[PDB]
Amino acid sequence: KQKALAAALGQIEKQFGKGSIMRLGEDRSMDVETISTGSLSLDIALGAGGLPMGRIVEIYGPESSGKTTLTLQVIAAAQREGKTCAFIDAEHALDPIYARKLGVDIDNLLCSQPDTGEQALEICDALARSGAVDVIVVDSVAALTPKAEIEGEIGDSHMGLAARMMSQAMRKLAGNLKQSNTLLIFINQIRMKIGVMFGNPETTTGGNALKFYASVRLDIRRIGAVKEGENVVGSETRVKVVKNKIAAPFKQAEFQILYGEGINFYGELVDLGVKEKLIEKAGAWYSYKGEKIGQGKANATAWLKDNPETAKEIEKKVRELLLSNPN
Ligand SMILES: [Mg+2]
Repeated sequence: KQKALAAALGQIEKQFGKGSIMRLGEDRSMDVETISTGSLSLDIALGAGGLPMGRIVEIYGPESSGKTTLTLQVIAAAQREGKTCAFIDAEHALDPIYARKLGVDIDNLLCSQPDTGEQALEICDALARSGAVDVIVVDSVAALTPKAEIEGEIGDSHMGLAARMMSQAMRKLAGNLKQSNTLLIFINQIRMKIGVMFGNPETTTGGNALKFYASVRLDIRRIGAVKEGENVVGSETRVKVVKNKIAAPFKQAEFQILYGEGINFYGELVDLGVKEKLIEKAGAWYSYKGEKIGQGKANATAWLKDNPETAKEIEKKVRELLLSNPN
């Protein structure tokens, strides 16, 4: 029933919204402004090219999973486009040196270290309503301690309280964020071993409000080392888009996060370029449009870095080629 399907689906989307259902292989994505994640493969996995403005995103992972790099890259990206970013901190772990290396303009990064998780939430909401901040990164859900636990009343349970606190703010936050067309990223981790666990064993802190309100949920984890010699220079990273309401979910990205430098964007370009046959890897040389760009992924990368113009041309056809847009 191909036609009946379409009507059915259309019917369903009419009733529940666009993308309330879709074929995972479909080249559909919401027409949302987006900010790059810094990863080309992730921007692609996201389908729409980046994280969606006005939506709530959740990026969870272990410590040193790369979630920090990602969020920093996002801010960095956002700021490059002239967007105002706010960092709602409860983690107190911001590394401005590293952030600067990733291109975050720390000086202009709005920052806040709230007195309670509720206050943090209310500040996010406030910012949301203002429509003056474009990106809000909340670090992190697990660190957002409910005022009551802070006061020792901790009782009710921690899980209970946190979930309640999150559930109380989500709906409004989501709505205001949408109006101001403000992106709010919640950094989370998989909840503490009680439970046992259980359930899901991979359940993150905070309850279900975020789980269900998020337009995008990224499962990021370090899957290995990047070694230039016997010396480790970075983490081999895997980001799974476990939830995607702006394009089909479940696609994943793999890329390297190099210590001090950040995501290895050009490494990706090379790989995606090769995969999409834009880049030739045969013979003794990698080439683009028939010209030599380098010997081995390593040089190819470097080259792309020293030829941003060509690198941009490739990123562009890769996006045309891989982003989930109607074509
Ligand atoms: Mg060749």
